[PDB]
Amino acid sequence: PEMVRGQVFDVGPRYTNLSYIGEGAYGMVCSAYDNLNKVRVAIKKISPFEHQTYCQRTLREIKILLRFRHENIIGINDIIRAPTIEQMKDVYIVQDLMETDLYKLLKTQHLSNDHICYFLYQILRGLKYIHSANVLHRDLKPSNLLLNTTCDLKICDFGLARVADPDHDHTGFLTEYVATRWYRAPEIMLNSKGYTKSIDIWSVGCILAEMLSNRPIFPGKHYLDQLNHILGILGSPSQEDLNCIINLKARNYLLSLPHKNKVPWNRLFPNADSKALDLLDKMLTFNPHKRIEVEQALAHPYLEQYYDPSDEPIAEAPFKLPKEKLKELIFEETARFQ
Ligand SMILES: COCCN1CCc2c(cc(-c3ccnc(Nc4ccnn4C)n3)n2C)C1=O
Repeated sequence: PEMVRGQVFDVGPRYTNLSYIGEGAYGMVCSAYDNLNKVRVAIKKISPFEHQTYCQRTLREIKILLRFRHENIIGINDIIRAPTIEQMKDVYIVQDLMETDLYKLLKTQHLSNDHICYFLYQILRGLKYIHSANVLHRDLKPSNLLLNTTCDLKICDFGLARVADPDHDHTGFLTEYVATRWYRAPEIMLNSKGYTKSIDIWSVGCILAEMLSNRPIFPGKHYLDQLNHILGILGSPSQEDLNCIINLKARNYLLSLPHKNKVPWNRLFPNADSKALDLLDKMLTFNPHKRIEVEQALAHPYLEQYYDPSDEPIAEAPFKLPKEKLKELIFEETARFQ
């Protein structure tokens, strides 16, 4: 039982010679050699069983990735677990190993426009597939985008993913959210549960902006501060934008704010490709109903060199409890790999 950073990984004997990669709230990721396929891989140790929420997230993630098969989406090579429900304390997800992630990359490397264009294309390509499956990733960020030496990109971390539920998206002002603050759409703070595809598009716009400058565009220090940052660049929402906000506390808060002017994209990104700024504007639209859709984004002039509808596949089969019972469902989903 090899140990990484005081954490025991029961992945032997197929997987030997382990190296640490990253640490999650209820899971850890390492690299390891695969003696059966003769290559290093990534292994995710998930220990969710002590909490129901963590158990919910694990089941959904496993279910989705086991259904999904796409070049721009991390798949599951294998799942390791104890032979019995009683002896199962942790679940191990084996995945292809990627050299790095976008978060790591942006910290020290300036991206060329060619790189920005290709990365963005691959994100949207993957996202087209996800959304075609009626699924929402709900946690897109640079750290969840893996890269390799040839600039191939794969979306990872489907823990907060859900089936789209447009008709059950409304909620009140300042309703608590789980996904990464800096990438939350303005509507989350005002009237949305984040059950619509537009939520993912906002996140992609934020990533694009971050690719352009190597700095997060809306770095909120707390819940409402996030909305402030967004308004600080987008400016005051139009009357039209406001008519879609019918819950009064959210509507009256916006109306209470002093008029703010829109900061021009070209002032924020003086070196940016103009077509890139045009698409950025469309992704970062305050009104989620006016926000560009994934397929629309792919057909945008900025991505003309890579756009090919025939080569941007969609899902063949879209998606239509106490902690203990969830453990049982996790057990069953993983039985195939025993
Ligand atoms: C417990 O966390 C759950 C959420 N979560 C975030 C951390 C993570 C996941 C998958 C990988 C992974 C997968 C494949 N290759 C890589 N490579 C890689 C990336 C950076 N550096 N490196 C070497 N990372 N990482 C690093 C993942 O699903």
